[PDB]
Amino acid sequence: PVTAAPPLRLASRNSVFTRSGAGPRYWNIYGYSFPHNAPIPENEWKVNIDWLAGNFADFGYDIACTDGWIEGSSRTTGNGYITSYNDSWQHDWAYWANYLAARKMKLGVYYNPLWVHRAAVEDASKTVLGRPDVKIADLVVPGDFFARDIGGNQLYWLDVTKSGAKEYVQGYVRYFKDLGVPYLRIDFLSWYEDGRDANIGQVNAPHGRANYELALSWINEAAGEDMEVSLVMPHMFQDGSAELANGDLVRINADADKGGWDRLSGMRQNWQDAWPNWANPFCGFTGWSHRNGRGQLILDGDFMRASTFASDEERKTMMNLMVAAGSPLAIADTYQQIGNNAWVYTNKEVLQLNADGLVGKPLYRSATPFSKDPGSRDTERWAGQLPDGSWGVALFNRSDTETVTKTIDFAKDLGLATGGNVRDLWEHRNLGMDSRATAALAPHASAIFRVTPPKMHGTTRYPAAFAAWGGGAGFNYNHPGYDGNGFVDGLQAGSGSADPLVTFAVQVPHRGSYAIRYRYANATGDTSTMTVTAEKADRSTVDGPVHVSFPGLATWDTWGVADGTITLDAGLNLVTIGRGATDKGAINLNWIELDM
Ligand SMILES: OC[C@H]1O[C@H](OC[C@H]2O[C@@H](O)[C@H](O)[C@@H](O)[C@@H]2O)[C@H](O)[C@@H](O)[C@@H]1O
Ligand SMILES: OC[C@H]1O[C@H](OC[C@H]2O[C@@H](O)[C@H](O)[C@@H](O)[C@@H]2O)[C@H](O)[C@@H](O)[C@@H]1O
Repeated sequence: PVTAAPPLRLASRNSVFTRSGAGPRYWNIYGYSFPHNAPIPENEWKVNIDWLAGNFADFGYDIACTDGWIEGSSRTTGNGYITSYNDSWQHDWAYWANYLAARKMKLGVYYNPLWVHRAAVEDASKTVLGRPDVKIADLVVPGDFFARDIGGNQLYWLDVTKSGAKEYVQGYVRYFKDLGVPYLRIDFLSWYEDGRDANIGQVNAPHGRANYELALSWINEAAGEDMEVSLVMPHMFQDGSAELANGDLVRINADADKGGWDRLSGMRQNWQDAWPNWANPFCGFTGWSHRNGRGQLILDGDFMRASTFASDEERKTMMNLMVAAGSPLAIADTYQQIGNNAWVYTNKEVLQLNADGLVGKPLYRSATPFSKDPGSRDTERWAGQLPDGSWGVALFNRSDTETVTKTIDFAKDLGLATGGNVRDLWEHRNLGMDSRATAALAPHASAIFRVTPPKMHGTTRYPAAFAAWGGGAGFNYNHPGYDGNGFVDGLQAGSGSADPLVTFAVQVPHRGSYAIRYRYANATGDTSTMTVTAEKADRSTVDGPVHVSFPGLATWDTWGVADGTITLDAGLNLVTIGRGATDKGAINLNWIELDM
C-alpha cells in the first residue's frame, strides 16, 4: 500500500507553457530586418500582419513578433519603458496589440528588460515604476553600454546592484505582459553576463553569473504563468541550470541568418563551451534534448526562412525538424518572400503533432553527453509520444550526396510490444499496421509519421527513454533486459538540491482510478521507493504525492513490474515519478503502462 509523501524539489521554472506542450506558432520580422539590416518600417509591419491575418492565423500562427534593430526605439514612458518598436512608428505597442486582437492575433515582443536606453538615462524626470526616489539615470554605471566594444552607445546594461533595479526589471516585464503579450524574446544575456562572444571577441563589460542568475529570477517571477519567456542567447552554464530554472525556451543554434541548408545543418558539428554550444539546430536539438519535455525546456531552433532553401524537400525537412523537436514554429518569410511556399507551414497533419504537444528526442545510443560524444544520440532519427500514447516519428537524411535508408523499429528502438498503424503525413497516406517506420530518403529529404499503437483492453505503454527527464535522471542502457533502446537511471540519492524525476504526459477519456504498471530494476539489496504524482498542466495536484514501493531483485539485469493505481482527470495529466529525500534506495525505470 502507498503512503503519503512530501513534494519533490524542482529545478525548473515548470510553467504552464512547458507543461502544456510544444513551442508556440508565430511570425517574426526577421525576414525583413535581417536582409535590410534595419528596423521594420511600420507600414511593412502592418502589411505583414494583414497577410498573416488572411493566410496563416487560421493555421494557428497568431502571434506577430517583433525582433532586434531596437537601438532606434528611444521614446519611453515616464518610467523608461519603450513606447513603440521604433521612433519612426506613429503608433505605440497598445495600438498594435489591439489591431492584432481585431484580427484574432497577439503581439510578441523582442526586448531585454536589462536594457536601459540612453535617452531615458538623459531625461532626469524619468523614474523607476513604484520608486520615484530612483531616477532612471541612477540605474547604470557610466560608460556601461551594451556592445560598447563594437561601437554600441544607445543602450546601457542595467546595474542590478543599484537600488530600484528589481522594480525596473519586473515593471518592464509586466509592462509588456499587461499590454497583452504572451511571448517575450530576451536576447543578449550572454553578452550581459561575460561581455564576450566566441564569434567576435570582447563586446562589453562583464556583469557576472550571480547577477545573471538574479536577473533571470526577477524575469521569471515577473512573467508568471501569463507570459512565455524565450531566452535567445543562453550561455547554458552547468548544463543549462539557470535557464532551466527561470525560462521556457532556449535557442539551441546560431542565428538563421541567410537561411538555407548550411544554417540548418552545416557550419560546424562540434560542441563548444560558449554561446551557441552547437551551431546548427540538428546538433543543437539533439545535444540539448536531455533538457526538453513537459515542465523542462522547449528548445528553440530559431526562424524558418522557407524561400531561402533550395528545394521543396529541403523546406519539408526544415519544418519536420522543428516539429519533431517540439520547437516553436516561427515563420520569418515576409509576404514578399513567401512565394508559393505557404504549404510548408500549413500541413494540418504535421501541425497536429505540434497541437497535440509532440516533443521528440533523438534516438539515444548511450548515456554520454552529446557534447562529449556525437555518437551518443542520432541527429537523423527522432521520436516522441503524444499524451494519448500515439507517436510522432521523423527520419532525416543529412547527406548532401547519398540516398540513405533510415528506420525506427517500434520494438527495438521505441520499446513497444504492439507495433502500430502508420500514416505518412506528407503523402497523407495510411500504411497500415507495421513494426517499423522506414524511408529511403534522397539527400536532404525527410519523412514524418503518426504512429498509432492499437490498445488491447486500453493498455498504453509510455517508454521512459523518450519521456522528460529532470534533476539528474537520464538515459542509460548498461544493464541488459530493457524493452526498447534503454531506460532511465539516476533515480538515486545525490549531491544536488533537485530530485531526479521522469515526467509523462498522459491523456485519458474520463476522471477515475486507473491501473498503472512500472517496469523497473532494483538491486540495491532492499525495497526502494519513489514519489509519484498526477497533476494538471497548471501544476494542481490530481493524485499524490505518494511513495510507491519497488521490491528488491537479484541483479541489476533483472527487471520486474510494480502495480499501482492512480487517479487521473479527463484529458491531460502530467504523471511524474521521482526520488525525493525521504524515498529509499533507487530504481532504474524502463516504462509505465496505463490501462485506460
Ligand atoms: O537591436 C538589437 C540587435 O538587433 C539585431 O540583432 C538581432 C539578432 O540578434 C541575435 O543575437 C539573435 O540571435 C537573433 O535572433 C536576432 O535576430 C542587430 O543585428 C544587432 O546589431 C542589434 O544590436
Ligand atoms: O543507485 C542505483 C544504481 O546502482 C548501480 O550503480 C551504482 C553506481 O554506479 C556508479 O558507476 C555510478 O556512477 C553511480 O551513479 C551509481 O550510483 C547500477 O549500476 C545503476 O544502474 C543504478 O541506477
